[PDB]
Amino acid sequence: SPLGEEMRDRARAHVDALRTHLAPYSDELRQRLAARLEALKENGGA
Repeated sequence: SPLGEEMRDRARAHVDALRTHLAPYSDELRQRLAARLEALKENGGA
């Protein structure tokens, strides 16, 4: 994938199809990701 932006367009509307599945998934995993993200930055015992 050095530069191929032809195929992306093929599957551009299919990405719409894809969201419809994971409609109810957005707000379930993120606070779980907000624990390791803690290690990276700060906030949590200096």
